[PDB]
Amino acid sequence: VYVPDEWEVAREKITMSRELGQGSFGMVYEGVAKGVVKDEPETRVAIKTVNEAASMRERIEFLNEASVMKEFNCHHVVRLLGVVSQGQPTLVIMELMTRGDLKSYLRSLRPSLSKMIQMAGEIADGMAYLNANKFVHRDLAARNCMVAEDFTVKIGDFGMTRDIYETDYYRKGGKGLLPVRWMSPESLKDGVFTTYSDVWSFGVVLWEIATLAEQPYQGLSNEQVLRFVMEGGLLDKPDNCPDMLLELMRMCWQYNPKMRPSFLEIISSIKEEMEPGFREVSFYYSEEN
Amino acid sequence: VYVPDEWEVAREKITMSRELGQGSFGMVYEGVAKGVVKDEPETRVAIKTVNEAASMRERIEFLNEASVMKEFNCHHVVRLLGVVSQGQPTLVIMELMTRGDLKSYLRSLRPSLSKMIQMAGEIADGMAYLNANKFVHRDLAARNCMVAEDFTVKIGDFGMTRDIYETDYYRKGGKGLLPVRWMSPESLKDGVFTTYSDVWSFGVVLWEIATLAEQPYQGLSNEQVLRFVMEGGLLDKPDNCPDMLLELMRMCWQYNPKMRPSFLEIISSIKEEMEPGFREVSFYYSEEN
Ligand SMILES: CN1CCN([C@H]2C[C@@H](c3nc(-c4ccc5ccc(-c6ccccc6)nc5c4)c4c(N)nccn43)C2)CC1
Ligand SMILES: CN1CCN([C@H]2C[C@@H](c3nc(-c4ccc5ccc(-c6ccccc6)nc5c4)c4c(N)nccn43)C2)CC1
Ligand SMILES: [Ca+2]
Ligand SMILES: [Ca+2]
Repeated sequence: VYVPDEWEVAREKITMSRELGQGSFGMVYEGVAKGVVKDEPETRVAIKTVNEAASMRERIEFLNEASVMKEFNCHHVVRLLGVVSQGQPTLVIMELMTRGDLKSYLRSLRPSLSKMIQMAGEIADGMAYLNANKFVHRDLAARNCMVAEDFTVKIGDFGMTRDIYETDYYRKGGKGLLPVRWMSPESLKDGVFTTYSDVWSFGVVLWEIATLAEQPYQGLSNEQVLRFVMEGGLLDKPDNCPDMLLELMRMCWQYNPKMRPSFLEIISSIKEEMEPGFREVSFYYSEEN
Repeated sequence: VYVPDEWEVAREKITMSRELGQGSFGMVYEGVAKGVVKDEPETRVAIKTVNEAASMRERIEFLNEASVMKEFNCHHVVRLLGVVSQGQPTLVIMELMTRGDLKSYLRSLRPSLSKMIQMAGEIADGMAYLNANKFVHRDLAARNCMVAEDFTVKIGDFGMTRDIYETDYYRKGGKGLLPVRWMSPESLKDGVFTTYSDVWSFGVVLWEIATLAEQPYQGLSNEQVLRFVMEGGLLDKPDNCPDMLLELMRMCWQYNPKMRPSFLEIISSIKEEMEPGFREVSFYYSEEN
């Protein structure tokens, strides 16, 4: 059961155009929304839809998982703008990230130390924010980080591990997809995700940044990755990777979860390298922190 | 490992236009293929693609599962026309079914006894053919039957249970999606599919035809369907369903697999109701049979 509230948007206020790609729960479209942002008649938006064909259960979980974003207000986490819970299709309205996902962006360059570090700190800041709001992402990867008009990186789609719904197919136990090349040794073992395993994934994202989105554990099957990582195996250090990002990856990949830095500590160690602008928009320097 | 052969088509001979929907292994497109059919410079075709992002393993299994169709030659099974195994994307070229899948077609009418029976016999004939060629479909459903220009129904996509590959996600054990509302009590129990469980699914297809593609076990969750069917539970008889199709469903849904008719026996019992044309195109009346 979902209860409509102030986040509800009338469908006539929405138009959709081009497909942006299939995320968790369904297709994302570019569109236009009326009356979603302060002091503008209309805003270009991203609209995620749940198919008409989808079960009522998926449709409800879609809305409930998205509704966690009603509490979020961070420059480095993609904002929820509204919801359409009445009629078909069920829609989630979000801040439009016009340069798409970070993985695809990285592939397209196939950056400098200053730009690599700014991305790092932006991602860590969005994550520090979420973790402080008691939220574990569980699917931090470059594919789930997003790039804004001005190249600011923000935290995106967390739904992939929470969407266990396929319309006419059912997996024996009822479990879901797991992002094994981004997961910590302890999460591979028991399937629980924590603040500390998010930090593990952050190191993988830095590695993805440093290799321009190479496939983690490039030469190994999924079964081989499970074994390798659970036995303390680690990703190769990228070519010409600045020492600072190498140092960060290594701290993020401590086998023992309690020995990894927090996100606030990661930012703390690289704050001298950030744009002056970061002090005004980040959660790190905010009153909240 | 896939070994290229006579089914190989040069990529320049292929153009693709509109999306037809995501099947197993990937997106299907309408397109045009040069030199794929006898006595025509070009043929409108369906082209299924495997994404550039997909693993080499998925890409190889795509081709190997599709390659079973190289042995098939039946009017009531969608034909393979060619393969493009060199370069990206990996393509499977097929006979274009211009009215799309049977489920969507059924929804669009929301037929007569004569038309219902012709569909029945066409589907049973394609299935009789596959079963005689030692092939178990494992995913017979109206969504996986296809409608031709002249409204002839043919057997389509068998890949959904064979495609266990997600690019950056991995399901714990390694297993796949199962079509539980179309599966027999014995297949729900041990996950093995047979000739007899295909016949079970055929009854479900007849029910789908008779209800204009209602959802099987409409009011029950997936876990409730498992229990219900394994305890001998059966689908409600459709409103105004002619007795003949009711009789066929019931024979198809005998709890004991060995007590269901074969597909040849199903056709045998309804052959007086088929178009005279059926005798010329069917496997049933063919020399092969
Ligand atoms: C392999 N990947 C497949 C999907 N690809 C597409 C999805 C598309 C996309 N997604 C979003 C977007 C951004 C932030 C989100 C944050 C949360 C959720 C979410 C929704 C429902 C339930 C749970 C989580 N969805 C979100 C969706 C956005 C966005 N905000 N702006 C533009 C494009 N977007 C990028 C990328 C590559
Ligand atoms: C819920 N569903 C989602 C997918 N939807 C779309 C897929 C699209 C489609 N698919 C085909 C087509 C038809 C016959 C096939 C037969 C075999 C395989 C196959 C391919 C690779 C590996 C294993 C099997 N793919 C096949 C694909 C065809 C076709 N031959 N002509 C036109 C459209 N087609 C209809 C329908 C509804
Ligand atoms: Ca889903
Ligand atoms: Ca797949």
